[PDB]
Amino acid sequence: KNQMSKQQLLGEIQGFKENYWNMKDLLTLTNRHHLRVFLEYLDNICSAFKDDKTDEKSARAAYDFLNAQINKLFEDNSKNSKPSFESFSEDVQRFLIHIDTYLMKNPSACSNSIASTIQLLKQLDNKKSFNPEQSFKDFCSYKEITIQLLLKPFETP
Ligand code: NA
Repeated sequence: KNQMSKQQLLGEIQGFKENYWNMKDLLTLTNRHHLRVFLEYLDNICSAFKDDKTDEKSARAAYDFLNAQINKLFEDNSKNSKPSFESFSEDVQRFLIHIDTYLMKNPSACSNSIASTIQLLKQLDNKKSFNPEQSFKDFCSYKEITIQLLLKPFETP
């Protein structure tokens, strides 16, 4: 049923949230805080979907997107130094792919400001203008807020 597939996804998301919260002690203090924020977004997806304020395709697309960002948090948790440009460029490209995949699956989520932010993210991926400290801070800023903007449809629909 549509109602059974709905209960299936809510069950998946709850098991997913438990798995990662149960590992939060592996994370640095800062990364724990990022995990709490991402799990709040997962809660927003569940409640919006429970209340039929989003459909299953969109909810699952947002879940997939956050799944990737949560795993990247664990990936980065053993990194404290500034990234090489090679590592940085990989990170920017990967995040852009996750954005594009999400918008392909949930095209109602795009906005002018998300499109503009994609372009500013692309411009960071440029070795000639790369400033190891500033470029990384700017990437992390754009990434934090872009995740918030892409998930905003589930916050108070
Ligand atoms: Na949608």
